[PDB]
Amino acid sequence: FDRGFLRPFGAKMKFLKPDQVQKLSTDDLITYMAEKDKNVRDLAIKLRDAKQDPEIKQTYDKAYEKTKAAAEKLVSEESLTRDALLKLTEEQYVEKAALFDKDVYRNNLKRQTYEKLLRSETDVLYREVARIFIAREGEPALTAKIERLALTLENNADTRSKPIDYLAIAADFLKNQANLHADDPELNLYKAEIKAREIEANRAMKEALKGADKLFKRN
Amino acid sequence: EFDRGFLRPFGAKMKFLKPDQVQKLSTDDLITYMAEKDKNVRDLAIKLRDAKQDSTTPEIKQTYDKAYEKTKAAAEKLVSEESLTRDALLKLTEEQYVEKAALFDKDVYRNNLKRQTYEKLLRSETDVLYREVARIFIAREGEPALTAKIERLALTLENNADTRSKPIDYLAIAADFLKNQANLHADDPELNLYKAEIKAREIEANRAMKEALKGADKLFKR
Repeated sequence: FDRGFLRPFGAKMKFLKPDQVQKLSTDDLITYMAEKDKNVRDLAIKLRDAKQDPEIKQTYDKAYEKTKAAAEKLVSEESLTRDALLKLTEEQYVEKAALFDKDVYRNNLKRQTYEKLLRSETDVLYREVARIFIAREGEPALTAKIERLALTLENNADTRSKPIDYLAIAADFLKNQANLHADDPELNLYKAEIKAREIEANRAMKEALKGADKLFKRN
Repeated sequence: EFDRGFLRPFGAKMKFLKPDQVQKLSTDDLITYMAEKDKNVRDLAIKLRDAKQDSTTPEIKQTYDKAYEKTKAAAEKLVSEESLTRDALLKLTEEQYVEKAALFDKDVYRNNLKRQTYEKLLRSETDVLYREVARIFIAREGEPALTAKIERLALTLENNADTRSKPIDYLAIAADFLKNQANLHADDPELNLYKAEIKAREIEANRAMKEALKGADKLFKR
């Protein structure tokens, strides 16, 4: 099997400070960013698949330039200035620092993992409660509660905050129902499990930001 | 308003009684008592409520009485003096014993629920994390390399099948792959984080199961 710039499975990652990465060859840079950034990994795959393949001789060079530009953009001196760094969101700042620091990468990964699991768990758990709600109160009663809650979340939403998704609605329904029925161990265990991943993801995000500001010193 | 035939409203506080007290309940009170604890009696009470709605026509009533008897028998079977003897209870598996005790003890019910919840989430989590690792494995080593590793692991687990007790599941193989890969590549924080998360739920579910068994033994005195 041929992996064009992708390292083997479970290979220990190599971390360098932004200035050191800027000194790498384009082939050493692509390998570097491919193991840390999913977009550069995806682009390196499309480059590998088209590497082996006249009119296609140029589609390979078009693919190589797309990977080279994407990899260079993540270390571009323009994006590493304190002004350009201050322009970034907390998530963007952490995701950038994760490219150059072992501990930032690990904590950003922990955050992303816990957020993935929170979405997954929220779904599974909402659907469990949905079955019980439908059995005890009927489908029209549930659809009405969700419609109402979705509308309150929409009306009380800040133009600045993230849009309302299934995760926000389901997670709120689960928390609200738990709070309205304190004597339900099932509902309350579900709320506990949601709050658990939430705490985990936030703790990881703050520790990722701590390391980010230690690396960049955005002030 | 909506009609719930013997099912209690959503979020209603559960009532727990010792077997002897439950044996003294009326059939209507017994059905309500069991439907909030046992899924089979709940399902049967639903089918029984659907049959009552059709009658409210004399040949349809026949299927309603057949449904009422099925529920009555299922509810009574869970409290039969025959199933509550020390010998009949010792014939049950640890899971069956705990599931029976969960009908009469608040704390057993809660710990059995915790176990069932953690097991539900472990399945869900195993799929999410496997799929993440599967993507990375395919990207770095190819699909034939992954299919081969899974076939090999499934075969080793089949070779040592007697151990598992629960069947060789598509999600049991995934969980093993995730743990084995993290162990083979100790310097992979991603693989090792996914191993940690799976082991966590396993510990959670087992801790709940042992505490549920502790209570079950306290109630039934095995």
